[PDB]
This record gives sequence, structure tokens and C-alpha cells, in this order.
Amino acid sequence: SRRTYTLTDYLKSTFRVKFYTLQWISDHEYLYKQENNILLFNAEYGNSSIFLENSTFDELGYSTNDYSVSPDRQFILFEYNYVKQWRHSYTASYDIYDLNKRQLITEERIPNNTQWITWSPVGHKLAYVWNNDIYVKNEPNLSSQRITWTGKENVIYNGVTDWVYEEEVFSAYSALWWSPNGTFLAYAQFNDTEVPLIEYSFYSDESLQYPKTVRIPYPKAGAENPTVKFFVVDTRTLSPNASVTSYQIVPPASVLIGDHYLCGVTWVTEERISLQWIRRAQNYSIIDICDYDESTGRWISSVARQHIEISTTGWVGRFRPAEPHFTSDGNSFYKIISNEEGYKHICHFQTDKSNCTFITKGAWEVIGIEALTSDYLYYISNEHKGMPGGRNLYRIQLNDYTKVTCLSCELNPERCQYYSASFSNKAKYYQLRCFGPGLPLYTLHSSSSDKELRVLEDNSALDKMLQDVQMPSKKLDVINLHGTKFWYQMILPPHFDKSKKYPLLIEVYAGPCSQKVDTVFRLSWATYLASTENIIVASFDGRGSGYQGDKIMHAINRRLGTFEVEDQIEATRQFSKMGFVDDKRIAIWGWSYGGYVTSMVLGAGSGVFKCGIAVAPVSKWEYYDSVYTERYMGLPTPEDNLDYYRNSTVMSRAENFKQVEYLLIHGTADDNVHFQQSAQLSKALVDAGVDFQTMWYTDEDHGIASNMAHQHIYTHMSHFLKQCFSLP
Amino acid sequence: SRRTYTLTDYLKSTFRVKFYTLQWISDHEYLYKQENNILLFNAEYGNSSIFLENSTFDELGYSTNDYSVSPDRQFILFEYNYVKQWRHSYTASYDIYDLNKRQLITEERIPNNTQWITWSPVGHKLAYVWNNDIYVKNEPNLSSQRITWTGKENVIYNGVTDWVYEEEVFSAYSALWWSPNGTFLAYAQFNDTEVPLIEYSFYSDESLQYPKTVRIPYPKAGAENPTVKFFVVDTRTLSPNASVTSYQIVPPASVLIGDHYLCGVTWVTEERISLQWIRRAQNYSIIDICDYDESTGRWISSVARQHIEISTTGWVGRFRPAEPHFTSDGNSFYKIISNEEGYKHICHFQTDKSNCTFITKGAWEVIGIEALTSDYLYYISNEHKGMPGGRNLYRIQLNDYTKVTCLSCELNPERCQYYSASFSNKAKYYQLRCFGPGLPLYTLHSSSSDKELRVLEDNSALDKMLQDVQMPSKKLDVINLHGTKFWYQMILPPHFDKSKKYPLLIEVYAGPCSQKVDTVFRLSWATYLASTENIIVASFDGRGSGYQGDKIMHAINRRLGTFEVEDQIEATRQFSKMGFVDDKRIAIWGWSYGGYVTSMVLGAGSGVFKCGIAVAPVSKWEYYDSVYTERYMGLPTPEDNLDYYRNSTVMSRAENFKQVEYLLIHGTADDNVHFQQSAQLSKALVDAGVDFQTMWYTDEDHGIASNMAHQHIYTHMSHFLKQCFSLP
Ligand SMILES: *[C@@H]1O[C@H](CO)[C@@H](O[C@@H]2O[C@H](CO)[C@@H](O[C@@H]3O[C@H](CO)[C@@H](O)[C@H](O)[C@@H]3O)[C@H](O)[C@H]2NC(C)=O)[C@H](O)[C@H]1NC(C)=O
Ligand SMILES: *[C@@H]1O[C@H](CO)[C@@H](O[C@@H]2O[C@H](CO)[C@@H](O)[C@H](O)[C@H]2NC(C)=O)[C@H](O)[C@H]1NC(C)=O
Ligand SMILES: *[C@@H]1O[C@H](CO)[C@@H](O[C@@H]2O[C@H](CO)[C@@H](O)[C@H](O)[C@H]2NC(C)=O)[C@H](O)[C@H]1NC(C)=O
Ligand SMILES: *[C@@H]1O[C@H](CO)[C@@H](O[C@@H]2O[C@H](CO)[C@@H](O)[C@H](O)[C@H]2NC(C)=O)[C@H](O)[C@H]1NC(C)=O
Ligand SMILES: *[C@@H]1O[C@H](CO)[C@@H](O)[C@H](O)[C@H]1NC(C)=O
Ligand SMILES: *[C@@H]1O[C@H](CO)[C@@H](O)[C@H](O)[C@H]1NC(C)=O
Ligand SMILES: *[C@@H]1O[C@H](CO)[C@@H](O)[C@H](O)[C@H]1NC(C)=O
Ligand SMILES: *[C@@H]1O[C@H](CO)[C@@H](O)[C@H](O)[C@H]1NC(C)=O
Ligand SMILES: *[C@@H]1O[C@H](CO)[C@@H](O)[C@H](O)[C@H]1NC(C)=O
Ligand SMILES: *[C@@H]1O[C@H](CO)[C@@H](O)[C@H](O)[C@H]1NC(C)=O
Ligand SMILES: *[C@@H]1O[C@H](CO)[C@@H](O)[C@H](O)[C@H]1NC(C)=O
Ligand SMILES: *[C@@H]1O[C@H](CO)[C@@H](O)[C@H](O)[C@H]1NC(C)=O
Repeated sequence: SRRTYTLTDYLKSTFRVKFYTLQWISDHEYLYKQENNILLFNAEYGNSSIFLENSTFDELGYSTNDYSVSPDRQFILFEYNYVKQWRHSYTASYDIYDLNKRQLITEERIPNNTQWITWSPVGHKLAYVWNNDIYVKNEPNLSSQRITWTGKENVIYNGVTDWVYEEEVFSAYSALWWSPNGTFLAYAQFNDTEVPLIEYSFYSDESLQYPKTVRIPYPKAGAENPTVKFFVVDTRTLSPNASVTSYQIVPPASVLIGDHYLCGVTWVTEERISLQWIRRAQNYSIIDICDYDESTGRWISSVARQHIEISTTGWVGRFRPAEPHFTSDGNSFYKIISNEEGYKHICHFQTDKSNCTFITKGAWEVIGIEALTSDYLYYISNEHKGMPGGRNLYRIQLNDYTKVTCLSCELNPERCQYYSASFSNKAKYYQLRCFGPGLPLYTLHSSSSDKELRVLEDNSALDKMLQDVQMPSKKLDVINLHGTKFWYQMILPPHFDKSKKYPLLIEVYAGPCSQKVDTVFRLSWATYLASTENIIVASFDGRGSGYQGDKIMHAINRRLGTFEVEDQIEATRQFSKMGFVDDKRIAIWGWSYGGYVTSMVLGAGSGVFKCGIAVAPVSKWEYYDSVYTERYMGLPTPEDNLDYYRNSTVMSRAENFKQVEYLLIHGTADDNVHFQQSAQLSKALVDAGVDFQTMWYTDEDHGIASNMAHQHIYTHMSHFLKQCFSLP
Repeated sequence: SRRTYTLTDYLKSTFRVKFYTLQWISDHEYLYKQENNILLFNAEYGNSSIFLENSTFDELGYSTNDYSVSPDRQFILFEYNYVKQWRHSYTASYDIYDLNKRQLITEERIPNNTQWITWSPVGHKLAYVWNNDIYVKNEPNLSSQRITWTGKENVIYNGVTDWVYEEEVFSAYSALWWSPNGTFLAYAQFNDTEVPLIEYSFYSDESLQYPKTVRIPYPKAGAENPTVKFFVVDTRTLSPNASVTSYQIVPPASVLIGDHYLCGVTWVTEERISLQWIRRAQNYSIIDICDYDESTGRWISSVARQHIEISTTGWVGRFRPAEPHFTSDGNSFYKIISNEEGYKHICHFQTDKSNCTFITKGAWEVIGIEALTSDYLYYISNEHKGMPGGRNLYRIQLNDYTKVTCLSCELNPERCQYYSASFSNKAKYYQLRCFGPGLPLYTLHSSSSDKELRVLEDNSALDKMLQDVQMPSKKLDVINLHGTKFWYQMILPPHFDKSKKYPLLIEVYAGPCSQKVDTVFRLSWATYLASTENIIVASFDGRGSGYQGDKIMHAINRRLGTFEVEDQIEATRQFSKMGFVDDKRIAIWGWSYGGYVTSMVLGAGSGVFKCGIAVAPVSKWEYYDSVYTERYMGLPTPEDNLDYYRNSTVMSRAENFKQVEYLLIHGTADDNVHFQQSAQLSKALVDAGVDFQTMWYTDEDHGIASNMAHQHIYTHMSHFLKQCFSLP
């Protein structure tokens, strides 16, 4: 050791962090890909048997990037020819392989350019989306039956989301939900007819003589939104000479009354489905539990089965309302909602009663419900040690809320404080995934006695490599702001010399319900900055941040660009007091919402920051999408919140940029935060006579994620920072 | 002490160079705007009188952008609501003011958004284009008569040029030509139905929620071109219930056979018109002189009145074939063409004979023919002192070509070496316009005696201001490359000390027929760089440059990006050996073709240049327009010149940029050299792992000309240069 973690190490991922991905297929069995082949591991004993030999991969077309085995284990889908679209959406080609006959299905194949495909929950039916229309295949070798005929590029989407539902509502491209036993196929249809189009140039390969213009129906704040229709198809009658039997379920009257969004769909039993709707304002949601009427095929709703959730001080949920988790019988459900104290906790609801009963409580929050059995409820929370940036698995007895045990807290306390879990079909077994503060660790456990069972991946290899590099140390702590304790973290350079003044880089996100301070282990750009360049990188979660109750999260309601920006400045000011920080060399950077906050901070005229870098920042809320923007800002009209939309633009702070060195970066093909945002920001700075630097990235999107652009952007930002900090 | 010429001096135009713009309206009178009053000057005796008092402008109620007086002096057109389109095109509102009854015409007004308007050459008829159609108004107070009905946005243009004809052929938006006595109105119709559209985003004011997509029919190299039709309208028959009497004149068969361009229109007499056409290849042009047949109304062509001009070593003319200058009777004409030695000289042609006689000859070139009488021909050439970068007015006796006199050469030999001239009707008087090397000097002269009559503007005001500043000096000289002498200029810092080593900035354009080395006086960014920052700024005209004969100019025929780039490197190499050049600090910069050459030089890997700045550069010829590109490069097909198109891209040299500091600048709304060119170049540099700097300019066009962007770009470039040269 006498070498550090370099920029090249980060960019080339020279130090590999291993993981362990598996797919549960029963209550005690899971599939795992080891050396290209799919093995069938038995959780209980660990006796692994080959389920699908490697080499059986004849590089069909390209390379199989994913597989899915039908529930009855008779077939397996091979996904290849992956073509990305937005954040979650993509199209791909699919091959169906018969596990019995061990033959490739060669007739009635899945179309090229398939948008979404899924096996039914039992058996082996298939439902897929192609050219915006839904198709169902009862048997892999049999021809598919067309379900919808209205699909139309950029207009009508059946079974898949449009741009805004994908990014802001579902966080998924799929909008198809098979019923438990495959009798019914539920789907949503999105109509973007009246949604304005964002248009931008895409240059493509150097050989393309004329650039292409990309057009996407994208509703900006206050614009016309897509409309949605939810249908339940009875697949029993699907036949070439038969029409489709379907029923449209509409939201309850209190939501149907105005613009709204469908935000959740949960099958309860084969004859009961739970739909969660939310008004466009997003401070009023309702769960509607509909029952199938065997005599008419209708799905009936009743006021007794409706559950309302509202927020008078903000929006419902973290990014959307939490999903209900029903009991096997469907007579009750558990769901995370805000406490009387503003903390998100699990409440128990009777399907036909309006009052619920909280089963957890405290100045901490449940992150999510992971599994439910007739006797226990497993959930993730940040209760342990009172640190909101930590995560642990817990089990609570359904007939005695006094009985709650933490399953992961003590397994490896110093190496593991941030966990996620994956349960087998009947919660009989669960994989624990520890992400930090130590090297990631994957383990298998049995719910019986919570026995450690075995280690799946401990990253021993990475550990060996790292003991030879001067790694920086990551510390978390708290600071007081306006009478409130907030968390921060600092990545400190190795062989830290307290007698020296180190330049400081604040990495910020700060969007509503964000969390930049946690105990997750990361080999990041910051690791390089601290290890090789001796720069301290700090992050702070202030007002508007999440997992600490609504009082803190809702503080920025209807006022984005205010308290979260001010808190970054105030916190940095506190950090600057430390004798080991060179207060004359403090920078700030961020991506997306973080680019916005970085810019707002730099335009605050605080005198605290010397320079900063904003990557793909929002610059004006009217330019961002309706769903996200309106959830936090209401509408941009004088009758509502136009005044706060107007004085929260970065452009309104243009003059103050004369005091700092600024680097504005943006991908020209960003379909999310449009290049427009940075183009308008640069124009305002030019108008104000302010000098600054820019870097556009041709054809890169919101992630500036291509291999060469990824390397180029961090290399460019690194040079900008060294220049700002007078570092050789 | 003494203040230097600062960046702010340049940016704010603190030092104002005055001029004297007049409009000849007869053989001895000219209008001149003075203190916003239009004055009428008599050259015969120097006396003047008020033509229009400025009180009139006060009464209009809008900012008058320009005015145009009818030839019979009874009316004046007032242009307002000016909205720029491309380099020459724009739209505007117009009022007609009756000078007799001194009242504004309020009836049958000219439509707003008018695209072009012009008085007839005699009287006061008006012809104008609105919504791509032509209208004629015999009287200011009378209703106009529509002439064409095919006008269609982005498809059919009547009376005005489409994008490429405006920029590359006519260097004007107008495509209408009244006959000498107003009998006929000729116009061209352009059809862009099959021309591909370039599309790019325009962001507009910050309040525009969604960007707009600008679309322009623009033929890039090898693409489908606009087609053209030429018509002569007989305006004597225009009447509300009369059809339009017109005749279409088609090109001669040697041009009609394939794609071609109309490149010139010259009215000879009321019954004779000269049309100049060129094949799409641009090395074959033909003049077709058509005569009006009074018995049928048609315009007749004859092989006897056709004159062919070709080029076997390159293209025809400098940027277009030179225009013919006809005698008053139309029986012969004078036109500049390349002679047997490859130098452009004046040839005398008989309208109905094929052979011509050269009246000028020598190792220098005639720039243009300025005026012609029955006895003399006046022209501008760079014959004096054999310096290609100088310009003087000569007069040649038509009956004895050996009798040639230089009218401007000895007027002010040290102050004035570069002149342009403007002759009155019948060439009785001329204004001489001296542009350098000293301060601009405008004088008036009598042709009968060649007496100087008077000084119109001598810039005494500016001269004074400049004595208190440390102005740099501009030196011109020659060097030998490959055995050919070429010219260069150096702008030298004040108190230039032969001993001291200075950083060097090469300012380059170097496109075909360019001339960056001349004796013109200029207050430029270079002036500031020399005066204040002590940087030597040099320019060099190498192979491909103009005004030095075809051997030099056509050297880069079919090979753009080769010799002109190599010559800039070689010249600079020689400069760095002059002892007063700090070879550790040599930079190069340019705009448009200059940005392309700057990039190619930086990508050459010569180790000569430390850094460079390309502004709105061409990066790949297939991205530029057909007319310009094909003129010098032919077609991008394997059958023609694809190979030289392929290895002349800036992207092909990306790897070599790792050795230099580069700044790429481009306006996002550049309709000429599309932003695409820099977007594809940056993408190739990113792919090659090259770090560099960028600066986009939102909504700026090829000129990056808005007041704020102009100040911003030079400020940004100065900082970059100073950082490259370690200048505080
Ligand atoms: C309308 O026209 C009248 C002329 O009848 C203009 O008046 C003239 O205005 C100019 C501009 O300021 C005056 O010139 C000045 O002369 C002094 C020389 O002592 C010089 O130092 C200044 O730089 C400038 O050149 C001129 O004396 C004056 N003439 C008269 C007759 O008063 C008037 O400006 C015009 N109005 C508008 C609003 O354009
Ligand atoms: C998608 O939504 C649009 C409305 O935005 C629907 O268009 C309407 O269709 C009805 C019936 O054909 C017409 O009477 C209206 O005039 C249409 N309105 C507009 C603005 O076009 C369209 O039918 C919907 N498509 C689907 C399949 O649901
Ligand atoms: C937009 O304007 C509001 C109202 O002027 C700003 O809120 C004030 O911020 C100051 C801090 O300078 C506080 O002292 C006041 O208490 C705030 N008043 C209100 C009504 O909350 C807000 O900060 C501005 N937003 C931005 C982005 O600058
Ligand atoms: C494109 O390739 C051609 C052919 O190789 C280049 O032309 C040669 O240029 C070199 C360097 O000046 C000379 O030594 C050869 O005599 C040239 N050969 C020919 C066939 O002309 C040309 O320079 C290249 N163009 C660019 C911009 O790199
Ligand atoms: C297939 O598995 C064997 C071990 O059973 C392994 O050695 C081989 O590399 C695998 N094939 C690959 C690399 O896909
Ligand atoms: C594991 O071994 C048991 C016998 O102990 C056998 O029945 C089972 O099928 C095996 N499963 C796997 C996946 O190896
Ligand atoms: C369905 O229609 C097709 C039409 O070609 C027919 O061949 C088939 O027999 C029909 N289904 C039955 C068997 O009723
Ligand atoms: C929800 O927000 C809207 C503003 O868009 C407001 O009119 C309404 O009163 C809010 N409702 C609640 C429950 O706060
Ligand atoms: C100049 O004087 C002549 C007479 O010598 C006269 O006709 C003419 O109109 C005058 N011009 C002006 C503008 O004063
Ligand atoms: C323009 O050209 C198109 C073919 O490119 C032709 O069909 C059309 O008739 C022409 N229009 C006119 C008005 O000449
Ligand atoms: C032209 O015809 C119209 C009738 O359509 C009539 O009003 C007008 O008087 C006519 N003008 C002429 C030139 O006779
Ligand atoms: C004009 O150019 C064409 C195509 O580039 C070529 O075939 C022809 O030889 C040229 N004509 C002359 C006289 O050079």
C-alpha cells in the first residue's frame, strides 16, 4: 500500500463488488445463475441441481440478458435483443423453450420488438404487449389471441405505461396484472391524445445526414394529462371467433370527479381486486376493493370497501401512496400510512371497515412491508439505533403487536446496518442483502428459527484487494439546524492530517423524500476524490428529506427551492467551521434535483461556495412533468401556486452567479429533464453577463450512462474541481 | 501611462469608426441621412437641401428601421417591425408616405409580414412578396394586384429565394427584377417539395413551456435540390379582371439536361434580358440573352446569343460566375473570367459572337466591374504594388485598352490602399470609400476632371480618441511555401520589442477564395488581444485563398481540409522561428470555415499548437449545404468524390486532440452550419476519450450576434486564451 483508489479504478470498475441474485419459485426453492447456467438450489439443505445447463445458450441473435421460468416449470422465457427506451421501458425479443421436450418453440413465436411479456401466476399462459396492443397465448406453441385493437404509437397505450406513468406513477413500464389463478388479465389503457409533445433532436450515428426529431407526449406542469381506463379481461372466453369479455372499473365518485391517476393494482383473490386511485392534486387517494359478480361478470365496488387517505400538509405517501398487503382470505390488509405524529407506520384495516389500527409506532418509520403470513408480518424499518439511514428486517406477531423481533440487527452489527430482503413463497425462507457500511454480504436464512443457514456472497475477494489501497473512511453524524437534528456523512481522505485544511465538496440531491445520508457501501466518484485527490466529500439531509416523518419531509411543500436549499448552505457553513476544512475551497455538485439545488445554492449569494457543477438540472418547475411537479407545487396559476413557481427558478438568481465558477452539464437527448431546462438557464446567465462553463453530451439521456460518456463526464468534472481547488 | 484598447472597448464599441452612406438618385444628386433628416445633395456644386425633415419620423409612432424613396421622388417607403430571418431575409411592415401632399397612405396599405418590396426603377410602381406570392401596386393608394397563387410555406417561393439560394447563390432574399422602364417584372419561383428538412429546437423566451421545432428545406451534400422556374411578367396588362401575362424562360439545353441553378439576372434593355445559369456541378455556366418578340410576347433565345464559361481546374467564378456588364445598347458586354494564365480579368464580348477580347491582363486580378459608359469602364483590382490584399479604382479607355489610369492609387498612398467605389447615374461622379490601412476616408469626385471635390468623412473624431491609447500595429509581408509567395499579416502589440518572446494567436478562415490578409482598418477582438494582452495575432492566406489566380485558388479543388490546413501549419511553423514568438504559447481560432480549419489543424498532431477555439465549425462536409459543398467537393458518392469526403471530417482526427486544449462553440439555432456538426464532433471526441471544453449558445444563429451573446462569447474566449497562455 502506497497507492490510492483512482479515477480509472472508479471508471473501469477495477474493484468488483459482487452480489447474489436469485428467483424464488416455491416456498423452499430458488433459481440462480452460476457460470452462465441456471441452477436449482434448495434453501433448506443447499443441494443444488442443474435446471438449465449453460452452453444451452447458443447466443441466439445476441446474448440472453434475462430469463423467466413459467410457474409450472414447464417452460422458460429467454430475453435477448434488449433495446432500451426510458428509465424502465425497453423492447426485446423472446424465445420460449420447452423444459419437458427440451425443445425451442419454433412456431407462433413471440414478435420481435415486444414491449412487455409475463407468465400467468400459475400454469404457463403468456400475456404480452406489441405495438401498444395486448396479446394472450394460452400455450407457447399455440397462436396468440389479440386483446386490444386501439394501440397507436404516441397516442394509445394498452398494457404498458406512457412516459409520465412510467417515470412518475408506476416506476415501471408494465400495466398488465394477471389474477392469482390466471382467470382474469387486468390492464390499463393510457390515452395521450391531448398531451403536448416535447420534441428534441437526436443526432444518431455520424453517418445520419439529417438529425431526427424525437417526439414524446409529455405533460409539463399544468398541461393536459393522459387519461386512464382500467379493464379486467375474462380470459376464459378468448377464442378467435369470440369477442373479448371485459369490464371497465372506474374510480370512486370522489376521484372520478376530476383529473386523476391510477396508482396501484393489487389482486386479492381470484374474485377480488384492489385498485388505488389518486386525484391529480395527489393529496387525496382512495383504495377501491371490487368484487366479481359471477352472474353478470361485473366487478362491483361498495362504499364500505373504500378506504380514503389524505394529506392536509403535503402529498400522500413518499412518492405515491403505499400499497395494501392483503391476508390470504382478503378480509383485511396492512398498509403503511402517516401516524398522528407524522411518522409512517403499519396500520391494520378491515376490508369493509373505515377505521384501522396501527401495529407499529415510534419516532422512526417503516420503509415497506415485505411478507405476510397468517401469523407474522415482515417489514423493513430504520428503527435500529435511531438512525434513519439504516435499514433492518423485523417480524411482528399478528395477534400480539408487543411481539416484534429484529431479524437482522445483530447478525453483523458493525459490517451490516442497511438491509433489504427477499422471501420465498410462504415466507418459509428469506435472503438477506446487506449493503453496508461494510462490504456487501448476502446470506440465506430460514424463518423457522432465523438460523443463519449459509453465506451466498461475502465479497472476500474484494476485501482482499482493498486492504492494499488507501481507502477513505466514511463517517455519519448529526448536526442541529433550527432546533432539529439532521444527519450528514463525510468521506474523509486516508491518513487524514488534522493540521491540514482540506477542500470540501458537497454532493447534494435534496429532492422531496430524498436520502443522501445512509450506511450503504459505495465505490464512487467521491471515493476517488477523497482517496486520490484528498478532497473531503460530504452530504446532508435537511428539510424535505425523507424517512424521518412528515414534519421534516413536508416542510418544502409548495415551496421547492427554499428550505432544502437553505439547509444545504447552513449545514455547509457549520462544516466549514471545522479546522480541517479549507473554507476558501468549498464546492457543491449534484445531478437532476441535485443539479437544481446546486444551482440554487450557487445563486444564493451566500459567499460559502467557490464553485459547483450541476448535471441535468431542473431550472424551472413549469418545464418539468405534471405528476412530480404538481405533487409538490400545486398548479402554476395565480389562483394556486404561480407565485412560488416564479421565484424558484434558477434564472431568477442569475446575477449571483457572477460570484462563483459554474459548470453546467446536460445530455441533449434527456427525455426526463429536458435539455431545454439548461438551454434556458444558460441563456439567462448569458443575458445577465455572467461567465460560466458548459458541456453538452450529444445523444445522452438523463443518465449520461453510455460507457464513453460516463467516463468523459467524471473526467471532465474532476478536472473542473481540481482547477477550482488549485490541485495539481 | 496610456490606456490600452480593452475587451470592453471592443465589446461596447467605445471607439466609433464613422462612414458615409449615400444613395445616388440621379447623375448628380444623392440622398444622405443626417441627424435623422434625409438630405438631398447636389454633387455639381456641393449644395444641399432637406428632403424629409426628421419631424416626420417623430410623427410615425414607431421605430423606422429603413426607408426607400421612389425613383420619381414622389413617395417614400417606411420600413418598421423588422424581424430577421436568415442572413439576408427578414419580414417587415411598410408605410407609404406621399411626399407631395406630405401625408401617410392609409388605404390599400402594404401587408404586415411582407417578405420583400421594391419600387420599379422609374416612377413609383411597387412589387412585393407576402406569404410567398408576388403582388404589384401601380399606385400607393390603389389596391394591389396578385401575380402568383402558388405560394406555400416551406414549399413554393415566388419572388424570394429559398434557404440555399439566399445563402449560396444570390446572397439576397429578393428574386424579382423590374425591367429598366418598369414594363416587365421578372421573378424566379423556387420549388422545395422534395428537399429534406433540417429540424432543430428553438427555445424562445423563458415563458415558453414547450420548445418549438424549426424546420427548413435545406439540401445537404448530394441531397435533392430545389428546382427553379424563371418568368417575365408583362405588367402593362395587369388589371383586376385580366389574367396575368407571363412567359417562362427555360435554360439552354446544355444545362436543362440535369440539375442546375439560376445564378444571375441582368436586364439589358426593355426588350432584352440576360440570364446566367450553372449546372449543379458548377464548372459549366451559360449566359442566355433573350429578346422580346413584340408580335407574340415571348422571350426568344438563340445559340448565337449564348456564352459558355467553364473551368477545367475547379469551379466557375469566385463564389458564383461573375456578372456581365452590358453596354447601353446591349450589343456587347464586359465580364470577368479566368484568362489563359488562370487570372481573372475583364473580357469584352459581342452579344452575338463567341470569342472575346481581354482588356486587362497581368499577374493580379480584377475584383469587379463598377461602372460603364460609352467611353470608359471603371473597375476595382488589386494590381497596385502587386498586393492581392489592396484594392484600387481604375478607368480604362474603351477605344484603346492600353490607356488605363488608376484613379485612387495616389490619393493617400500611406493611409489608403483598399478602396470600393459608388458611381452616380451615367458615372458622372463617384464616391471613393477608403477602408485602410489608416482610418476610413470617404471622398467625392468628379469623373470629368477627376478632381476630389470634397471629403465626406475623414474620421477626425476617431483619430483624436486613438492618440491617447496604445494601439497595436498591423504589418503585412510575404513568405514562401512550396516555392510560391503567400501573404500574411501580424497585429503587433504596442511597444513591440524585437527581443521579447510573445504568445501567438493564428486567426484563420481559409475557405476557398477567402482573403484574411488585407489592408483594411479594423477595431477587432484581435486589436484588444494585442493592445492589452500582448498577444501577436497573425493570419495567412495559403492555397485555396483567392484573388491570386486560379493555380492558387483551385489548389484545394475536390480536397477541402488538405492544403489550406497544411499551409496554415507551415506558415505558423515559420512564424515560430522568427525569434519573437514564444513557441510554447501558440493558439489558433476561427469561425465557420475557420472553425473547420482550426479543428483540422488541432487534429493534425503537429505539436505546433497548444490550444484552439472553433466557433460554429463545419465538421463533416456531408452535413453542409449542396450548393457550397458540391462546388468544391463534387458529390459524396463512390462514383465521384466520397473518399475525400470521408477523410476530411474533423472526427477522423479525434485521437490527435488528446494533445491539445480545445474549446468548441456553437449556437443552437444555427440554420447555416447546423448545431448537428458540433454535436457529432463532440460525440466523436467523447468516444475517443478526448477531454475538451464546450459552450453552446441558446437560440443564437451562425453569427452568435445578439448583443449579450456577442459580449459573452468574446469574454469566454478571452478567458480561455489567457488561461492557455498563463496570462493573468
Ligand atoms: C433633427 O434634425 C436636427 C437638424 O435640423 C438635429 O439637430 C442637430 O442635432 C445634431 C446631433 O446632436 C447636432 O450636432 C452636434 O454638433 C456638435 C458640434 O458642436 C457635436 O459636438 C455633436 O457631436 C453633434 O454632432 C446639431 O448641432 C443639431 N443641429 C441643429 C440645427 O440644431 C436634431 O438632432 C434631429 N432630431 C433628432 C431627434 O434626430
Ligand atoms: C382518447 O381520448 C380522446 C380525447 O382526448 C378521444 O377522442 C374523442 O373521441 C370521441 C369519440 O370518437 C370524439 O367524439 C371526440 O371528438 C374526440 N375528442 C378529441 C379531442 O379528439 C379518443 O376517442 C380516445 N381514444 C380511446 C381509444 O379511448
Ligand atoms: C420566494 O418568495 C418567498 C416570499 O418572499 C420567500 O420566502 C421567504 O424567504 C425568506 C428568506 O429570505 C424568509 O425570511 C421568509 O420567512 C419567507 N417568507 C415566506 C412567505 O415564506 C422564498 O424563499 C422565495 N423562494 C425562493 C426560491 O427564493
Ligand atoms: C485524405 O487522404 C488522401 C490520400 O491519402 C490525402 O492525400 C495525400 O496527402 C498526403 C499528405 O499531404 C500527401 O503526402 C499525398 O501526396 C496525398 N495523396 C493524394 C492521393 O493526394 C489527403 O491529405 C487526406 N485528407 C485529409 C484531410 O487528411
Ligand atoms: C458451464 O459449467 C461448467 C461447470 O459445470 C463451467 O466449467 C463452464 O465454464 C460453464 N460454461 C460457461 C462458461 O458458460
Ligand atoms: C435435493 O435433494 C433431495 C433429497 O435429499 C431431492 O429430493 C431434491 O430433489 C434435491 N433438490 C435439488 C434442487 O437438488
Ligand atoms: C372459427 O372460425 C374459423 C374461420 O376460418 C373456422 O375455421 C372455425 O371452425 C371456427 N371455430 C369453430 C370450430 O367453431
Ligand atoms: C389538495 O390540494 C389542492 C390544491 O391543488 C387544494 O385545493 C385542496 O384543498 C387540497 N386538499 C387537502 C385535503 O389538503
Ligand atoms: C444648388 O444650386 C443650384 C443652382 O446653382 C440649384 O438649382 C439646386 O437646386 C441647388 N441644390 C440645393 C440642394 O440647394
Ligand atoms: C413542385 O415540384 C413538385 C415535385 O417535386 C411538383 O409535383 C409540383 O407540381 C411543383 N409545384 C409547382 C407549383 O410547380
Ligand atoms: C371587375 O369585375 C368585377 C365583377 O366581378 C367588377 O366589380 C369590377 O367593376 C370589374 N372591374 C373592371 C376592371 O371592369
Ligand atoms: C465538370 O465536373 C464534372 C463532374 O465533377 C466532370 O465530369 C467534368 O469533367 C468537369 N468538366 C470539366 C471541363 O472539367
